[PDB]
Amino acid sequence: ATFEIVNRCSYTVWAAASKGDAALDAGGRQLNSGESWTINVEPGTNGGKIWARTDCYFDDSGSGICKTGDCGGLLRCKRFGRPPTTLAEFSLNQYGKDYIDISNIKGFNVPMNFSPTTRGCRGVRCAADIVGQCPAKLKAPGGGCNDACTVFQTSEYCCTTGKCGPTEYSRFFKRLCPDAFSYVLDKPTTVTCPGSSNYRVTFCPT
Repeated sequence: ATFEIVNRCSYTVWAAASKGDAALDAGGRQLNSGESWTINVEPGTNGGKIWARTDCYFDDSGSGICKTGDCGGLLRCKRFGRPPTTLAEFSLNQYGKDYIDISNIKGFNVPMNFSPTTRGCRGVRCAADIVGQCPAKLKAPGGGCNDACTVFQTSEYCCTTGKCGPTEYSRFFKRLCPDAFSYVLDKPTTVTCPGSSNYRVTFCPT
């Protein structure tokens, strides 16, 4: 499957793509404002994610740091990124269908649209100004809007037991972005697409 990753933000981002235990394609790349990077993701990939990273520095060997979404200091991510990270999430070729969503469970850094480029389903978007409107207690001094699990490490925010409900913090993310997951047990906003669809992830779509 192809994923065209497009940076419509006015600032550079470093895109990242991983399934948690391995890179997808090269795993990461710099995207200046307006640049597009097309990756290939193996069919059957389960639990893949794409995200933006901001305010990064890398040496010539591809080692460094980002202020949001850093994946072990690598340019080419092999693992998931450090919150806050708006997440484009997907599982491909799962019994004949693909499944896509956007999640704020690991916080929010950059607005994104995640849409198919092929027929048969709709896209999802979280493009509101979550960082600007972020509750004081969730603001990440390094940049972005943290989720409450990250900040407070409770059973209720992290849904550790599997019994949790919505919270005043999850409801903030849900208000700003109804079509993204706001906590682990949120009413799903997953879209079913045809198996082997292709996609575009756009940072700062609006």
